[PDB]
Amino acid sequence: DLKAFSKHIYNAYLKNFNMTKKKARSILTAPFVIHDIETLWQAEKGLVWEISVHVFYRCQCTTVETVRELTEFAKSIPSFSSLFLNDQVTLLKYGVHEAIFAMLASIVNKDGLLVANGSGFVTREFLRSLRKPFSDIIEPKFEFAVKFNALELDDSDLALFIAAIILCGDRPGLMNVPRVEAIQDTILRALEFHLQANHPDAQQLFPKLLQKMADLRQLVTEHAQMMQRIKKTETETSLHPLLQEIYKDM
Amino acid sequence: DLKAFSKHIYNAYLKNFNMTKKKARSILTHTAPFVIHDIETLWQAEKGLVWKEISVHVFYRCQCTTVETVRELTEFAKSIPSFSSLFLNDQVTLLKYGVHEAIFAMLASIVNKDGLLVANGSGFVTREFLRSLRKPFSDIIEPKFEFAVKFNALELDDSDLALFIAAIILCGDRPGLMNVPRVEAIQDTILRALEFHLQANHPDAQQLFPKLLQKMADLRQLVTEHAQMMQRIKKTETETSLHPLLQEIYKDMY
Ligand SMILES: CCCCCC/C=C\CCCCCCCCCC(=O)O
Ligand SMILES: CCCCCC/C=C\CCCCCCCCCC(=O)O
Ligand SMILES: CCCCCCCO[C@@H]1O[C@H](CO)[C@@H](O)[C@H](O)[C@H]1O
Ligand SMILES: CCCCCCCO[C@@H]1O[C@H](CO)[C@@H](O)[C@H](O)[C@H]1O
Repeated sequence: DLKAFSKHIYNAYLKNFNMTKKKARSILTAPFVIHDIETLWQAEKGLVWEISVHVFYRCQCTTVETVRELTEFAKSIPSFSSLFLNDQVTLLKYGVHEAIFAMLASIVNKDGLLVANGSGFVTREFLRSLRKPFSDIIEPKFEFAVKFNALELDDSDLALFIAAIILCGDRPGLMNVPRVEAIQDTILRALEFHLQANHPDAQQLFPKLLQKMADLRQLVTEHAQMMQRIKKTETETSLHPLLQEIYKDM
Repeated sequence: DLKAFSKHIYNAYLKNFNMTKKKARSILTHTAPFVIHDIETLWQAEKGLVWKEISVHVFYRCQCTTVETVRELTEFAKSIPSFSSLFLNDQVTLLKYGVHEAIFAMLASIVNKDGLLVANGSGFVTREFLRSLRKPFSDIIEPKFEFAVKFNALELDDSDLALFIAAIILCGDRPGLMNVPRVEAIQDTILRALEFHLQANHPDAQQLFPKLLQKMADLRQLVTEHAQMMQRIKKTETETSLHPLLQEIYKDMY
């Protein structure tokens, strides 16, 4: 039952992610605006929670929390938990940033992004104003997001999309390729069915989404090269140890 | 409470491992195990007596047994306090580098100078037969015997072995470990318990605890050497398959 499968994935998503596209979108039409050093200082003063590195550290804190939620979410995808633990780890290593950057779009518009559970809005112009390595780490994610948003997915669509992202059978070093592939196919048949039901007039949505998954893999490939490089060129700036593990040999 | 902690680890071990040293030792001296000592008796054993080229076939039975023990060790680990709260990548590193040390320590439980119990005590495979297989294979098996017979002279029981194996898995110095200080903290808790347990359980055995600490370094070297031999069978013996989980375990090991 593809409808039942769809609904359980969706409820797994609602359970594990507090900020949904529904909540984000309703807010995006009250949050404290962060657009310079001063407003950031204020935001950190209780209102919401060098400049470029500090923003980078805030970014790391948010993505590592999203990795945690994705790890708990994956446990609810049928058959994920029955994979050997080393296969679960490989799947998370390689999929968690593709999922993060897909879900980023839910909290973005052309002008900036919601932070701290909707309490703040950080403007894209401020992020463009940061020093060179950091500024162009962030901008490509905005570019992907505004385009992604034009597909007009909802949270029920996104739940299946992220599930399908995590269960990629072609991740480097996967042990049981055929089992992962089989579970992914189940999610995708569900996703195709759900898009028919949810988006009846949206011709071509499902191949569009499959192409978005390849786009995300290249977004993340390019992201990793940039993070890998900051690790060398930017001697003073720290990387969270879990992120260090994720980018290690990626 | 070092005594409560010990009991909980003991029970996690009873739960996850069917063959205990207790059960093994009473078998090694209900009906006797079928003796496997040549091609013919192995064939009979697999004809439902015990299970339901000779050197490679034995090697494949070895793989099947150790991968089953890996599975039991992974479940066992979940019950060691604080193991499950480690990030999943750290749990995987701990099992990767610890499962075979734990395996070869528990091997001693089912071994005597003459051979080893197989299939839940249904079978006894002689050491002479295993010495008789082709060079690479005979050479992987024999050092485990040498380790086990020495290990058995310490006269540990299942309650001792449970904390020992826990301590093995929570080794803070495994290559590529993320949260080193936290793994070290959990191990120290296990070792304190173990030290307490040996003094209660083996009051006369002074120096047992340092002896055990040295056995863990002995096992690390046993396994380093095992991995080197397994990695080489992969290259030279191209016709003989390696279970995909063991291939993952030995991948980039040393
Ligand atoms: C103050 C900034 C608000 C944080 C917004 C969300 C944070 C990160 C979203 C992804 C941005 C891409 C580059 C930054 C991510 C670096 C850390 C990582 O690689 O996980
Ligand atoms: C037919 C013979 C059955 C023997 C089964 C006993 C199980 C283990 C004792 C031998 C362990 C050492 C052999 C090398 C292990 C190969 C697979 C592995 O490395 O996990
Ligand atoms: C689940 C039982 C424990 C299995 C232990 C096997 C661990 O293998 C390791 O898995 C990692 C991905 O998870 C890879 O990054 C390493 O290259 C690989 O060697
Ligand atoms: C906690 C879920 C997310 C974890 C992502 C971290 C995965 O890192 C990988 O973990 C393996 C050990 O498990 C190592 O072999 C690899 O070298 C490392 O790159």
